[PDB]
Amino acid sequence: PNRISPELLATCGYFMPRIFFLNSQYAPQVHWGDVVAALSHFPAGNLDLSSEEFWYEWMINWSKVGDSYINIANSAKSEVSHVRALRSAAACYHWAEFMYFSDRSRKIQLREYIRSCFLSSIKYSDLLVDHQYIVVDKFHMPFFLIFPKGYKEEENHPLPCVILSNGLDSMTEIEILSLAEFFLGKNMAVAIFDGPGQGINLGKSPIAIDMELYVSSIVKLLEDDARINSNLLCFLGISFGGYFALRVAQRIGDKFCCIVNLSGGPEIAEFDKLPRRLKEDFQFAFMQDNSHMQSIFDEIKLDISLPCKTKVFTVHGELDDIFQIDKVKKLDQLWGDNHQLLCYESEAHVCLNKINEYMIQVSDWVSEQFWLNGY
Amino acid sequence: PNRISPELLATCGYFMPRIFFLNSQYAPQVHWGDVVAALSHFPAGNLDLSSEEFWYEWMINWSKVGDSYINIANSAKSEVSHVRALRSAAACYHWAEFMYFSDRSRKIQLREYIRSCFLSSIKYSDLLVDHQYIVVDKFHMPFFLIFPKGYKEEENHPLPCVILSNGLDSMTEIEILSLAEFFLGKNMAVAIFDGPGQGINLGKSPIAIDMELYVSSIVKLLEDDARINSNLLCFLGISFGGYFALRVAQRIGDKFCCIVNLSGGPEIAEFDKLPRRLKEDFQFAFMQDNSHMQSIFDEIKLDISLPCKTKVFTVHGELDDIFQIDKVKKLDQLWGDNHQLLCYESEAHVCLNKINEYMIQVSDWVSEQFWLNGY
Repeated sequence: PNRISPELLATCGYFMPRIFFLNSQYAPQVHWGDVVAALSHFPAGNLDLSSEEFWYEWMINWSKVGDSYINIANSAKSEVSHVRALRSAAACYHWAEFMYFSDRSRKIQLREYIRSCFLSSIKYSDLLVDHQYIVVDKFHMPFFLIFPKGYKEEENHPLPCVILSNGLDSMTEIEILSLAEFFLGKNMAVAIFDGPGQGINLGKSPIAIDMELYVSSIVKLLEDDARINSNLLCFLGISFGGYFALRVAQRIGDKFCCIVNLSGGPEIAEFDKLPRRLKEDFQFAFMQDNSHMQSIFDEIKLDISLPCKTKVFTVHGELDDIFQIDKVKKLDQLWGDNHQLLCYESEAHVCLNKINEYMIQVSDWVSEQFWLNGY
Repeated sequence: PNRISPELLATCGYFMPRIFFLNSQYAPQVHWGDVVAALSHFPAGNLDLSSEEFWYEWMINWSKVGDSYINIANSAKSEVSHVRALRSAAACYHWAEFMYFSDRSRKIQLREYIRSCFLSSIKYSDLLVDHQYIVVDKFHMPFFLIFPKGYKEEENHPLPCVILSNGLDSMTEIEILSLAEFFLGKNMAVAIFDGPGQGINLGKSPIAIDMELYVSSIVKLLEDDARINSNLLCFLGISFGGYFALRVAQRIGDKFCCIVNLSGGPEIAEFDKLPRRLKEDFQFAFMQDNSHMQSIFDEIKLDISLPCKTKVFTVHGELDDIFQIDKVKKLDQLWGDNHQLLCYESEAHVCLNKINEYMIQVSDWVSEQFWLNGY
């Protein structure tokens, strides 16, 4: 009788709300049965979330479930069945790779699988997806402008647009598309992208600390696009993307009606004491070894005395062990009326037990900021 | 740090794939965080799935999460936020009630909450819902005819239609609407209904063993409806609804191109030895005490020598402890070429670890049967 062991389900408690994430219409999402398929035959005596051996077995077991869905997709008798299977495969391949850093080529291969599933699927979607490369100096940035259900240029005024950034270990068409659906559902356009070291670029180029440079290039594209009202822009970042949201607020905040920070902070906890696989996660994203990472963290740290140039909404957990709440509250106090803090008392990083609730509130808050700017 | 205890998550292993069910667009569905909200403060030393005390605490704790979503719904700043919250509340209230039988009025109240959320929400849906009462003698049967996304009479030929039946403890707009989306996605109409002792009628009227009488009245409505091709009908039943699917196959199978039996069987295991809360579940549905139930089970038992009058697809688990696999395999052998059996080796009742996979296969099989009948 196939089931997950209690020792394993307990061990993975922190990641279960991440793996299930948001109930979505378009974004790939696992079923409970996919988690059972992955973990039912997971080797015993292997329960250390900080161990390389754990995440190797995680990667190969989730890869098997992804493979099974590709086989279903290849044998599917309808386009609707084909796309459902491709979406399930993409979700499985994402959870295979997201905390696996030991084989750079294998991790990149798994993200290529996901992007292939996404690009293949767009054809069958009822949403208009405008996909292109934005050239930022010599960097060719993958970019997706997505319009709401049943959108037509001719029967619409220029739309508000939300730009959403990846965190360190998110995939654009998984977590970020999931968040983006809350804005698509409110008849807003969304802009999702792969900056350096983000999405398909993770393990190819180092993550850019100054991601606001790349966001500036997106803003210029949206200004030029007749379908988008560039006076009704929002920037949302999740996890390390929330750190980028705070940078955007300081540097190019005047371009935005409002900015959403989902559990980003102005500085990261001490690198050497980071729990789980976070050291290897940060190392992989920055393409740097252990010995260089604290120096990067010191460089990352924001000057919070530099003001944010727009309205900011931060969602943060009291028990966040990456972006410590004391630093976020200091920023909230100093940034004053322009910064609103929703703090969940017993929530860890990204408050994922509350994500349905807070994304309802966040999406209505963004709508309200556009309305305040005369939409 | 709010989380579910390992002892509880292990105990509930059987029900976790039921509670998460299918990733749906319209059907209410819980998030992982909803399960945490319900079970994080669940009283310790209370881990008996057969105990009345367990399901009381389950009901009050899930009721709290439902209440929280109604509060979000009442304060929602948009219609899209309002409907998302109503859907989340409905899912929570369903898991509060589905295995709770000790207060008839409270259980009926919770199903009224769900139906109120559903009827309130239809207004905001992009699907055409034709809701009415079908009069069967003196019984007024709640009935929902739902058309595919962007359906218009004038640009469509008469559609195929799938009639879906509840199991003993399902709710029409939760599990059955979830299944129905697989057929709506293939541009088929779906017919979902509350027969005696089903959906909103559970605890009001006893469940009708001869549910095919009520299905006959649906078939007549679909024959009369210009929008439906009554020569392209399917009947699907899940759990005890699958038992009804086998009855429909024997009595009025000629009305159907094909019938789907999701883990129904021709007879039930011995009543006195039923595990978990199944005795109280069957007692509540039939509105009968313990002493009368085995007699009803003896009456329920099908004459498998009576042939099925159409093509039948059964999905069954080898380890099903309600509809034993030996009885299903005997039926498969006797019904011969007209019956196909998909048997999952290590699956319990309804094979819920496989439901995404098998509903892809089932939906394509139904499409194929309509095609064979010249669609």
